[PDB]
Amino acid sequence: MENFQKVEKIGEGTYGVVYKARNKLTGEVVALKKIVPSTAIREISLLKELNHPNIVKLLDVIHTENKLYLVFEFLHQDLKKFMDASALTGIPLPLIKSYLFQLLQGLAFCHSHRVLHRDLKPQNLLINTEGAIKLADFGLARAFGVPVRTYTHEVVTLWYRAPEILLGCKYYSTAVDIWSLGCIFAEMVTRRALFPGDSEIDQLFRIFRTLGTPDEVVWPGVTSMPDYKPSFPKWARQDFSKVVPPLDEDGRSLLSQMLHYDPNKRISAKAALAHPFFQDVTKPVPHLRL
Ligand SMILES: Cc1nc(C)c(-c2ccnc(N)n2)s1
Repeated sequence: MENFQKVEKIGEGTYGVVYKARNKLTGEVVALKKIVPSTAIREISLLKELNHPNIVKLLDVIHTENKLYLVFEFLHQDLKKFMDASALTGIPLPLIKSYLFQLLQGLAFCHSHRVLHRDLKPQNLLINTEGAIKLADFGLARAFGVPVRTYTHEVVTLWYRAPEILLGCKYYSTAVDIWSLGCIFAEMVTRRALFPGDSEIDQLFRIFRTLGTPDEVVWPGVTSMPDYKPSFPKWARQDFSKVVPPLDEDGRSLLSQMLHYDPNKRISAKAALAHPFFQDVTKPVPHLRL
């Protein structure tokens, strides 16, 4: 750690404090994360080679005095702050589309290597002044787990969590990331979180009140899942035209496929990239500040 100089604290992550720092050897400005079991070291080391332009680069893994520090590429802004700053006006559709397209590319890459994120949320989608967006903290959930509360006791958000996770599936798939990204897409479009649950059951029932309570017709096997209750109320599904106006029919088609209940039906990142919604995709320059 003597090789790094802290510049400022830039947030409280799930596992520890995050600092902006300067690498004295390279001159590099980095994001330095305080998080060790040998299984975690090996998993994290595997992530050093999972490189893609839409994945925040893991520069180094430092294990010392029984401690783990992760050194990442630094980006100046997250999508949560950008959405808050764009609240009055909305993020322009071409930029939403560009961001979604880029995030799907990052997912298609990671998923092709059988690596999942499992905790996508606006705070770990990072943006630059060039129009890029990147997925941060990719793979850390499998290395370290997703806790109920962070190291500072902050509640880990449920808003983007896939229904199979909430229903107690132990062996979930890359589809969990598509669900999260669909929730984020909807949030960019409407300027409000899609399913802002404040407990597991509130999260589940919010999903059910929009998408309908799932049953064996739409999701074979759902009624046997560990946390499924036959006493769940039966809500009717809403039309997406109500849920995400003014999104056009290509966008609503894509979103609906990202939010399919049955993970085996849910669209893949690769298939989503071929969707007609991306016919006219471009890479605009965002209106930022710093
Ligand atoms: C909390 C924070 N979560 C992330 C992902 C942060 C961050 C900020 C800047 N750069 C990087 N890589 N990560 S700060």
